[PDB]
Amino acid sequence: HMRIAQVAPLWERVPPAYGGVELVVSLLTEELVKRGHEVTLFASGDSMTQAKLVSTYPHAIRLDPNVQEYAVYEALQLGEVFSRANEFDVIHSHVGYTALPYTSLVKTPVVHTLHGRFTADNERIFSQYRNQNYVSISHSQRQLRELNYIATVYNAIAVETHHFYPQPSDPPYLAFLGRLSPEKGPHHAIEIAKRVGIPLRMAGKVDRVDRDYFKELIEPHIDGEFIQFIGEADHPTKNALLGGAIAMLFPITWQEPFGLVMIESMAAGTPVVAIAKGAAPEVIEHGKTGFLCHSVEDCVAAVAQVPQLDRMACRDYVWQRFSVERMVSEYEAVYDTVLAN
Amino acid sequence: HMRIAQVAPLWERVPPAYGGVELVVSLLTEELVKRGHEVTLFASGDSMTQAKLVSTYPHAIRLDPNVQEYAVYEALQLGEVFSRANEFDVIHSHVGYTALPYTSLVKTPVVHTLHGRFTADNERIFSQYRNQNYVSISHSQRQLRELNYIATVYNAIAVETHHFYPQPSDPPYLAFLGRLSPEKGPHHAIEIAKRVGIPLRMAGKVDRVDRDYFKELIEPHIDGEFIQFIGEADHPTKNALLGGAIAMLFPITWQEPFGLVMIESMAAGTPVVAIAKGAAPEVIEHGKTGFLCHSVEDCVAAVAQVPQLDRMACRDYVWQRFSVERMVSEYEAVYDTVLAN
Ligand SMILES: O=c1ccn([C@@H]2O[C@H](COP(=O)(O)OP(=O)(O)O)[C@@H](O)[C@H]2O)c(=O)[nH]1
Ligand SMILES: O=c1ccn([C@@H]2O[C@H](COP(=O)(O)OP(=O)(O)O)[C@@H](O)[C@H]2O)c(=O)[nH]1
Repeated sequence: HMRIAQVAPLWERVPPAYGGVELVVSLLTEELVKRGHEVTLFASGDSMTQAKLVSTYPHAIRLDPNVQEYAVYEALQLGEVFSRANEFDVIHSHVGYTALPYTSLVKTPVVHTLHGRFTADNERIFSQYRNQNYVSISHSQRQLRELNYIATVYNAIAVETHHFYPQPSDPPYLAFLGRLSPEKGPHHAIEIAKRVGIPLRMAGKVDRVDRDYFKELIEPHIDGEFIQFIGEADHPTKNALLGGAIAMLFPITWQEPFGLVMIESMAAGTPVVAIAKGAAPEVIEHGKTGFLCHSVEDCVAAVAQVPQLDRMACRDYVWQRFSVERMVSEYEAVYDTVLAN
Repeated sequence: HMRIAQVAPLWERVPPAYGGVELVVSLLTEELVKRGHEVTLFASGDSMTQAKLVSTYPHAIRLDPNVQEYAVYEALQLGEVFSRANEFDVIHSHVGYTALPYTSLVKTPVVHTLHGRFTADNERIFSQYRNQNYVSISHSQRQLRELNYIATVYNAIAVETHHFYPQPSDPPYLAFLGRLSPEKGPHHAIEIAKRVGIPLRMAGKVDRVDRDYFKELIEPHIDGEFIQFIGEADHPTKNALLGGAIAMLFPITWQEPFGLVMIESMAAGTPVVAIAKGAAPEVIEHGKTGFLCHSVEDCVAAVAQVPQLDRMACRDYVWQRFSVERMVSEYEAVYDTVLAN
């Protein structure tokens, strides 16, 4: 019954392979349409949606090599969004802090879903716009506390679009799936697999800022066989990568906002061995769907106990707690509260 | 008799050493205050101004190591400027395309000085906002054609604050002054000085991105005595550098928007050997204040015929075309035209 704008990042298509945010914007957008709202989606032109697509460039920016200046396109899109404020009852921003100053200039209310970590720089602008409507994606993300949080709304995935692997592959292997940043601890993953004796199949994006970290600290240990790299996985690849593993290693070293790869692994039937930072304690059910750990050697021990976990319970777990219909109903509750203020 | 906002980039102080845009904004601002206008400067908090300073962070960002997210402070500053839009008769913006969509959300008219080069990427946003008030800083910069160009206002310097050097230093040397980027061609400047056999005395800034370029193509040549660097120079230093040389080399491989170092050299008495790209043909009068060349070896030959040029005429020329009085009077004409529409 409402007019809703969905403002998606433009890096990835609303996504073929890497890209958490645009995946969540997609599932939210399509479900809001099925529920009878009038939705406009602001994303790349290749985006697939039953909503009205407003696009400022025909291709997602990252995997296009003819485009580089991201900020040009963020400004175009912010332009197309807020020059149309009166066409919507609620504006759902997923693009982060650049949307904050526009919001004080139109009268249509705006919901900001926090998709990244709070930093020493970005706390400065968030604190300045502390009264705008925020949704966190985990309780641990909220490191400000000073902001007007409307709710925590946990992320979700389309569980049914992940094949379920009742039993891991043979020959046995461990999976790493994520961007090759020090924040995701893939250096720790090679450690863990070498220590415990089970090969590792890694996968993920390597982008500039991290190219030094890769070339120096990952590249020399991939030598095929025990450490295989694969290199950035699309949906069917990563489903088979995770489902086939006995455990997905998640040795993060940073205040992880949510960690969608954890719920994607459990949906395939594969529990997660994670370092207990950021949102991992909220997502993993220690002893049931994986193990919360505080060191590499905690992780190595957890891998030795994973065979005793029920793989089918890991999938059930994501249906209960991280399903799409829950997330969209919680966002619909946020829109109601915002609109009634 | 006008309330005028000046919105400066935040990378440099409105500038101790490197910084072209922020120097020009400074000169425009201070003079607009003397002519009686009521000016607000939006710049870093260490900026020195007789206008009202509204700052979003106490120090310039490039040489601050506790700041790593320029967009945060940019988005903050655009917020401060346009939320106060009706405190001003006109907003003079120097921060590029990120102000274009804001301009559609306020009634107060905006003037954009274009300080950079058109790219395949930024033409997409300027084209979307072609009816806005643009000032180009050279004629060769105007590569779009479809835009509402109010005027060309060439940049200026405070000629009097530059010591004039009637004779170059003996033994001779050549000068380079600029950021150590491929666009500025300091690799060419080294080549030219080696073929010519006069020593090079360089100076400038290495932002990262140019870091591998400096290490591979510049660093190996500066080790010796014949090339000298003393990196990143303040005003007394750069003046003495330029004034001492027989000629400043300006071997650009870019569509240079303007090129302040050329008028800074000419003011000290030093003519310019320049590659005839971007704004170079408009700023240099070939055969009088320098030479326009098409190649490296062109510059080698032209260095030989530099002593025939009249050093006082180089300073006369900057007073005649690139003085501050000219530039501010021309900018007031632009405010007048914008308000009358
Ligand atoms: O090679 C890869 C690496 C990652 N992803 C996906 O991109 C998202 C990563 O988001 P996540 O929440 O795990 O962490 P983030 O990178 O956003 O901090 C997940 O859907 C991954 O399945 C992918 O498709 N291919
Ligand atoms: O070590 C340096 C290098 C450059 N500059 C100044 O930085 C400005 C650069 O402006 P220009 O148009 O020449 O180059 P760009 O703005 O395109 O970087 C000029 O005032 C230079 O005098 C400086 O003070 N010190």
